[PDB]
Amino acid sequence: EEIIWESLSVDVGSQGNPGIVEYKGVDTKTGEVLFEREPIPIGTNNMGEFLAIVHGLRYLKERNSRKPIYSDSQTAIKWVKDKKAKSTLVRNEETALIWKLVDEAEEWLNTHTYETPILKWQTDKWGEIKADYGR
RNA sequence: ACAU
DNA sequence: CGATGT
Ligand SMILES: [K+]
Ligand SMILES: [Mg+2]
Ligand SMILES: [Mg+2]
Repeated sequence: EEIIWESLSVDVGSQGNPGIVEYKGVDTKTGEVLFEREPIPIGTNNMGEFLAIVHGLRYLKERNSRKPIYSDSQTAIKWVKDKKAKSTLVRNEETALIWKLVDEAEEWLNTHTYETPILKWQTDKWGEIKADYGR
C-alpha cells in the first residue's frame, strides 16, 4: 500500500542475461548509493538480484540497522527466504566466480540470523525501484 | 500467468 | 526480439 521510505532498495544490472552482472543498494528516501559490487563477468539476473539482497542483509546487520530491504525480484525474495538460490546457470570454469559468490551467500545465510523484512517493491504502482540501473 |  | 525464474 504505502512505500516504507526508511528502507534500503537493491537492484541488479547486467550486460546480457547471462552476462556481466553488477548490483547496488541505495537509500530509498534519498537515492544515496550505499554499496556497489564490482561487475562479475558472467552471471544471471536472478543470481545478481539474490546477491544484492544478501549483501543488503549483511550491510544492515553490520550497522545494527533494522530497516527493511526492497527488491523487485519475486525470484530472489523467495531464494533468500529458502536460503537456496535455485539457478539454472551451468557450473563451469567461466561461471565459477558468480557461483562462488552465490555459494558463499547461501553459507552466510546458513550461519547468521536477521530480522530484516524483505519486501516486494511494487513496480506497477510505484515506478522503478530506486536502485534501478536505468537500462 | 506473474516477477525480472 | 532474447534470457532468467516461480
Ligand atoms: K535497468
Ligand atoms: Mg530488479
Ligand atoms: Mg532494474
